Amino acid sequence: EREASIQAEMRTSMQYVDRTVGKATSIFILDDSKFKGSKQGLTREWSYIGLSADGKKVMNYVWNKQKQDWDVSELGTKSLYNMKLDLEFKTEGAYQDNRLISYNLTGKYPDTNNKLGIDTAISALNTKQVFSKVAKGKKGIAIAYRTDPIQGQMNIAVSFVFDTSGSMDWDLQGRNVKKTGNESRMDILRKKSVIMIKDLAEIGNISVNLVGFSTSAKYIQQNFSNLDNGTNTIIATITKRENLNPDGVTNPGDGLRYGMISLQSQPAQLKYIVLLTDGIPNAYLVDSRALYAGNRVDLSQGAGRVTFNNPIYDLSPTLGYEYSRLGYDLYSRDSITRENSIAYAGEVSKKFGLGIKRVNVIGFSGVNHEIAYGQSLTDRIGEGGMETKYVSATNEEALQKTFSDIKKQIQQDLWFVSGP
Ligand SMILES: [Cl-]
Ligand SMILES: [Mg+2]
Repeated sequence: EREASIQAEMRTSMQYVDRTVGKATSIFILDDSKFKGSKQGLTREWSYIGLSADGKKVMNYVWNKQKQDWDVSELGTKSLYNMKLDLEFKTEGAYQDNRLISYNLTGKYPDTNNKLGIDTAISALNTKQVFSKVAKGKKGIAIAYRTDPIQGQMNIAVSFVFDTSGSMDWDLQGRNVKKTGNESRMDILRKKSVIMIKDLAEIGNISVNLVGFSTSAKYIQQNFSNLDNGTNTIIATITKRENLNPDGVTNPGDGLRYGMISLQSQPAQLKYIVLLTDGIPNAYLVDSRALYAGNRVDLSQGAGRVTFNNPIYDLSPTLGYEYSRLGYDLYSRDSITRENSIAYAGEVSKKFGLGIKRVNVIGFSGVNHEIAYGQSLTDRIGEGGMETKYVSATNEEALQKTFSDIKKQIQQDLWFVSGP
C-alpha cells in the first residue's frame, strides 16, 4: 500500500498546477514541438509547466525578468519512486463566463500495470485568453503562461478598401432612399466603420488608412493614423460627406492595389486588407502596353462597355488612372469583362501581397446577385498566397457583426504571434 500517498501526491501536484494556472492572464497549451523538458526551446518572457525530460517530475519554469532566465522548480513535494508520468492539458468549453480546462496526470506503478492518478479533472480559468498550439492530432503535454500583460506588442496596419461606386447611394435593397425612407449603403458604411475604428483602437499599436475605389481607386487618407494618438483624425475623414461620395463602377483590383502597396510601406508586422464591395466586378485597368492595334474594342455608346481582347493589367507601383486604359461594362452582364475584373484583383494580389497576413472581403448588399461574385473575388485574391476570408453582410447588423468579428480575429492573431 504505497498507493494511498502516491495518489495524494499526484492530486497535490495537480492542485499546484491548477493554483499557478489560476493566476495566469494568458494561457497557451503546447505540444511536444515547443516543450521537451529542458530550457532549450523556451521562448523568453513565457513561464512554463510541463514534465521533465526523464518524465518523472512535474516542473514549473518561471520567468525571472531581473535575471532574465527561468527558475526551474518541481511542482510537488516528494519523490514518486522513479515512476514515469503522463501529463496532458485540454480546454473543455465554458461554465458561465469561465473557460474550462481539463488536467490529466497518470502513470503506472514501478513494474506493475496499475494506473495511478487522475484520468481527468475539470477546473476553471480566470482569463478568456486561452489558446492552443497543439498541431496535428498531437497530445499537448505542457502549458506556457504569463501573470502580467505582454508589454510591447507588435505593430498592426489595416488598410480599409471601400467600394464607392454609384450603387452605394441606394439602400441595401437597391431602391432609391428618397422613395423608401432608409439610409444609403454609404450612410450605413460610414457609421459602421466609425464603430469598427473605435473597436480596433482597443487592441492598441494599430494604424489604419482608407482607400476608396470605384471606376478607379483613390486614397481618402493615404498615410496611416496610429489610433493610440487619436481616433479623431480618421473618424473625421469617414464622416466628412465630400468624401466617399458614391459614383462610378466597381474596380476592386485597383482598390486592392492602392491598399496593398500602402501596406508594403508600413513597418507593422501584422498587415491587413479589409475590402468592402457591393457589386459585381465590372472594371479593370490595363498597362499602356495594351494600347495597340485592334486590342481595345469600344462598344461604349451602343452597349455600354469597353473591353480589351488581350488585357495586360496595370500592375505598376506608379498609381495612375486614364480613361483610355479602362476596361468596363456599365451593365455588369458581359462574362468576359467580369472575368477580367476578377483576374485583375488576383494579379494585383500576387504582385503586391507579400507581407500581408489576411485579406477580408465583405459583400455588402441586400440584393443577391450583386454580391454573387464576392466569394469568387476572394478566392482569386487568395492566389496571392495569404489567408483570405469572404463574408456577406445583407443588412445593417450583419455588417456590424462582420466588423466586430474581424476585430476579434486580429486581436487573436496578435495574441498568437506574441505567444511562445
Ligand atoms: Cl472564405
Ligand atoms: Mg456596384
